[PDB]
Amino acid sequence: LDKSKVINSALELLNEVGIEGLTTRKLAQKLGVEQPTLYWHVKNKRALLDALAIEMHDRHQTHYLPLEGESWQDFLRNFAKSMRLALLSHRDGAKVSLGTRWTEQQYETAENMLAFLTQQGFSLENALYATDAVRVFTLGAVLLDQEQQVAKEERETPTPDSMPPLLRQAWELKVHQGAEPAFLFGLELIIAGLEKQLKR
Amino acid sequence: RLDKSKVINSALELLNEVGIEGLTTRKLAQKLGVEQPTLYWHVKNKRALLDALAIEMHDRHQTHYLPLEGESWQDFLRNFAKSMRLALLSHRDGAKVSLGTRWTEQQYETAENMLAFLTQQGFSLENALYATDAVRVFTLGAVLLDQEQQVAKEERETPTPDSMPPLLRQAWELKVHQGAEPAFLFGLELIIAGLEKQL
Repeated sequence: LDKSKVINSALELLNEVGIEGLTTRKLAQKLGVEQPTLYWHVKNKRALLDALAIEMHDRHQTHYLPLEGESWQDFLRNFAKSMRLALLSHRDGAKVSLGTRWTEQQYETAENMLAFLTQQGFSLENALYATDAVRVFTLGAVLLDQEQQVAKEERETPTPDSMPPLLRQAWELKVHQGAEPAFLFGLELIIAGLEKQLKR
Repeated sequence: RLDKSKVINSALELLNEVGIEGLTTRKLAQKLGVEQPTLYWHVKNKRALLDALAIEMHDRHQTHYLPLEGESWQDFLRNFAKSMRLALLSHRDGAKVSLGTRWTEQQYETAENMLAFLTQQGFSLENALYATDAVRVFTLGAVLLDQEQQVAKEERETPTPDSMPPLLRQAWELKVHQGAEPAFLFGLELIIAGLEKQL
């Protein structure tokens, strides 16, 4: 039993039962091993969630650092876009990420992210709030997305015809578009707000 | 007899006691001293209860869906965001409850006037829709994040601040001492500012 086997098995389990269903007990049972053997790999549900989130961001290369020559705008754009995929990678992927924080091992990454932004002329405070603005919007979009998927299968489906015109057009927009353009537009609002902030 | 009014008040109280994961129509029946069939009429299942809960929450905290006479659209969206946030914070797991809702038919008039108001300011319907959704998901995400992080720190060892590098240390300091509101108001302002440019 190696860590990577635990995590891969845990991710399949997350798909099977979702975040609320997930327990070390079930992961032990899935792995075909005893409780105490698993414990050294993951001591409790929280550690299990932490490791799952590390794996998802790692596997889908969430873009925490700028590439050479990348503007700060493109950087934030790619942080959001890649984080979005990573969270979408798995059932309740956003809920699993929601509670994480930088590990010690990622402190250098975390510091480079802030240094990069402060080198553009942002104060530290603004660089933080910029980072969180994008994280929060991205977590929120996908939490909204993943929850509505589930809520849809649990209530009457609404009639287009009962809806007033502007509401009905907005319903239509979303089926014409899917979720991607709404997310891109929100993301641009933040960048453009950030651009004004950076002038001041 | 059981009126819908008591069902939802009891439900709001139960939500505070056991949170969203412990909420079931069964426990709600039990708390009311009624059988599951008697409750069925008011609330068919868990989803309908969550939906009835979110409407009530946003109603009693007077979430700002409609403009005050003369209010700019910037202020409208600011009051929408802030008031929404108020309602989510006023109830245990309020944002989780709110997360999976949509407009009901009773709210269609509100919902339509909201879009009508934004289009009269010169936003296309498309932009009006995305504007509101942007504000809504940013708000939901800000509260859900902040809640989850406090729960999480309880379930984890506590990191030594001094083991953090400088800039990250300062970011942590700002967060612990300022609370959650400044990040929220800052992100809200980036969105308004982005929306100004679009128009």
